[PDB]
Amino acid sequence: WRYGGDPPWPRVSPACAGRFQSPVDIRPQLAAFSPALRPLELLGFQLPPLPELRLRNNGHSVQLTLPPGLEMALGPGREYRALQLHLHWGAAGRPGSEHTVEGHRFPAEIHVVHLSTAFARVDEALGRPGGLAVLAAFLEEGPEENSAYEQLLSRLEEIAEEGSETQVPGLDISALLPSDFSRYFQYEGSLTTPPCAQGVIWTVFNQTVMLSAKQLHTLSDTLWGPGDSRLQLNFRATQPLNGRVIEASFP
Amino acid sequence: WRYGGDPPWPRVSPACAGRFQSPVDIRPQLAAFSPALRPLELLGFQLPPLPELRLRNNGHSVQLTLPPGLEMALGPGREYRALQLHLHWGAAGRPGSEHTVEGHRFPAEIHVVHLSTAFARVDEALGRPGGLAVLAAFLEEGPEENSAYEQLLSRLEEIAEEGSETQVPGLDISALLPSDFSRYFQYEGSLTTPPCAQGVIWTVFNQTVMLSAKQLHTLSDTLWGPGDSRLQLNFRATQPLNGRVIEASFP
Ligand SMILES: NS(=O)(=O)c1cc(C(=O)NCCCO)c(Sc2ccccc2)cc1Cl
Ligand SMILES: NS(=O)(=O)c1cc(C(=O)NCCCO)c(Sc2ccccc2)cc1Cl
Ligand SMILES: [Zn+2]
Ligand SMILES: [Zn+2]
Repeated sequence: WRYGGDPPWPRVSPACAGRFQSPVDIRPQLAAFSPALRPLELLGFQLPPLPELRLRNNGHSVQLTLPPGLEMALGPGREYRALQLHLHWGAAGRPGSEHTVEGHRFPAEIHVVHLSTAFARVDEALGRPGGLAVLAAFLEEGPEENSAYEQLLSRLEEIAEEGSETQVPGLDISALLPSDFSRYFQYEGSLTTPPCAQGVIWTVFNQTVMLSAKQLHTLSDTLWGPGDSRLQLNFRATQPLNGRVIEASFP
Repeated sequence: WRYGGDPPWPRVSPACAGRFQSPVDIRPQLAAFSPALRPLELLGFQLPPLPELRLRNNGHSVQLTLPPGLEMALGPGREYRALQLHLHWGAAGRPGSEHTVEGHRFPAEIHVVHLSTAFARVDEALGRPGGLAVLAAFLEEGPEENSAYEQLLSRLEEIAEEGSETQVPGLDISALLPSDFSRYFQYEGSLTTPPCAQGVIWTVFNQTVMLSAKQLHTLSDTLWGPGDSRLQLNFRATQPLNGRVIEASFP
């Protein structure tokens, strides 16, 4: 499979034709306020520098694989282990977030993928309700170089080639996310890539993370994808809510 | 295992000492209203008179086995199939509901147990989030004979004996449940019996169903269990919420 052409994803995986797909356009006017939605809890995200992590250009994204012991809770009894994070982005003067807010697409988006602690493996959790949980944050232009992002973006040159990987020191993974863990939208959707299995709990932060213009250009301009194509515009079109209600942790 | 004797539930299953157990005390004033909680959808519950259904005194409760094709949804893409229903009850001058409301114990309680259609087997669903869902309704004393409950209360004589079972005509399972499918409480907890597996979605109707004082005396006074004992007060003690917030489908 690939972005911007064949094969049609439903041919790869029927779930890509499901009624309840991700990503979605967030219209906060139609969001349901749910005061049961408490601030997210992250444990073990502050890593020591050794052992190193693997950062990989997989031709669809840049993925950092996370070590065991990163625990995330969406709430009491809603417990997850972090697997990996990856990015979705655009191209020179084109935004590439997956989620939109009232039709606004942001420059880029981070996804931190988690596995429910009731499941040993992702293949066992695919299509099960709440089996997988993704923390999603928009990346926007700010005036300062983001030093946590710089540790990954400074290494993209080494992994320019599709299927390339490199080792990076452990860092504070939580410094790649917004500091406000209180304000977020939450809905049930799918993987945004094949096999597009449903049952995924999506948390999209209200607060955005700030990268420099130069950092956003490094992300969109450095990596190569399938064939001789630049790895750019690696986002799925917005999918209808089809009667799902996005909840918000704030009125 | 048995009610209020030995062995020690945590020795039978140590999951009975878990942090997110059922039943709980419902405090409606502290429930979080979410407009995402839509009316319960129960299709195929109006069963024909044939085939008959198994009703069994298992020493813990009276259990009615349910046929295939009883479909239930808690929300978009969150579908279930009904497996069985059973009851919890008290004794002479003593209520026996499992759930309480503001510390009040109701005379009795009906549970309709369901399996997520994302799991082929109950043993895969046990201990997985949303694997099992129970619909729960309080039984209260009203002045009239309840027609729906008569079909079961009038067959308890034939199964007074621990481990006894009879066959009963098909009945409208949906007629056992309260009036308003839009008004309920919901939280995530456990089996209230060993093995006390967590990940159960509990849906507790706001409205009660009414039985005659006769009907209630019958339920609590006709069955025998643990050896030479009357089957009575077959409810579990109140479990702490441990930070869980009960949701409400109405403001
Ligand atoms: N965008 S997402 O909904 O958060 C998402 C993306 C990926 C994923 O890594 N896709 C490939 C490109 C990114 O590295 C995976 S897991 C995986 C699935 C198929 C193939 C390989 C891995 C899980 C999720 Cl929930
Ligand atoms: N009270 S309850 O949490 O609703 C409950 C009770 C029982 C149970 O039948 N034992 C108690 C008395 C029965 O007549 C089961 S049985 C079962 C079904 C599928 C999987 C595992 C167990 C499941 C549940 Cl959710
Ligand atoms: Zn993604
Ligand atoms: Zn029960």
